[PDB]
Amino acid sequence: YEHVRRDLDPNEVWEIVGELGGKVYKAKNKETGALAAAKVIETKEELEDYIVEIEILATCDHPYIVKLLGAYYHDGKLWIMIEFCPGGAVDAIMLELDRGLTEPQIQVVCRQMLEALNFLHSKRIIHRDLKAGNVLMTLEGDIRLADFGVSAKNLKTLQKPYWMAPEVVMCETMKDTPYDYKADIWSLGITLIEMAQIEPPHHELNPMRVLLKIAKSDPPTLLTPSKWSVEFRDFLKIALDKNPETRPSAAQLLEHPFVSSITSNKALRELVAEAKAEVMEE
Ligand SMILES: Cc1nc(Nc2ncc(C(=O)Nc3c(C)cccc3Cl)s2)cc(N2CCN(CCO)CC2)n1
Ligand SMILES: [Ca+2]
Repeated sequence: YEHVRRDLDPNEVWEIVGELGGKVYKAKNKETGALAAAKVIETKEELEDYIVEIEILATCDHPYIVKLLGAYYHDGKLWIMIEFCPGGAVDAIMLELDRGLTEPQIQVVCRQMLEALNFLHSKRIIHRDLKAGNVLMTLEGDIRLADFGVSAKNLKTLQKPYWMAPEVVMCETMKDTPYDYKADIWSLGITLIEMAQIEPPHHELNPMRVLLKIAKSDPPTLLTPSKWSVEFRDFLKIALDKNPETRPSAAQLLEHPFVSSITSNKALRELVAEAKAEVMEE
């Protein structure tokens, strides 16, 4: 049975039961009871973007990656059903609690993010859009990497020399292994800083000026380094290496002392508990 289901009717198994919010609908599974975040997109030429996105998710069965629960194309509308992550995105949590994550909370996220990235890169899949907004939480206090839109669009492009300039050679070399997957390692680093300080580095600047600033400036560091362990700072130092040639893998970073001793998700379970209690304040 293929990954996009033509034969079955989505309404048979799934029923919409609210909104989250182009749109994002909450959907109940009538057989199992399981909850899902649903997307019912009407398009019918470039829905192959979504099909490749679905085939990425289906291949990436991992604890720390969002689960594909089902994909159906049924008279004009494409249904993508993804496991419901009741904690929401980490950036939303920071907004609700009006603060950044603590270090033990960041250590868990980092550790679990590295396990997911080590897995994705094993499959020659690159996320290419890591940020706190794409790290979703469960109530047990585990992450789920979400939103493989950018990953899929990039993959579709790749799916479908004596005179070449050096800059062009470098940008076709950065498109293949073992350089392409290093982009996620840099983005992890920035995501960690975002979790420490709520906003990412260069947030004062507008997006056009930001690209130059990332190109021209030295790697970002933590604003108030006294608040953080030398292990966190050292982790950032090596992860935010501007040269992708010397920038370490996820596999290598899993052995760094900032994450190697992490054995419990407790700090994150607490975070999600605090955030959910905060939502109840009214
Ligand atoms: C926006 C949102 N999503 C939540 N969970 C998700 N699980 C999985 C998601 C996902 O895979 N989405 C997705 C899809 C489906 C397609 C393409 C691309 C993407 Cl990114 S989204 C929870 C949530 N909550 C409401 C608000 N808070 C409670 C009261 O305040 C917290 C809970 N809100
Ligand atoms: Ca924001």
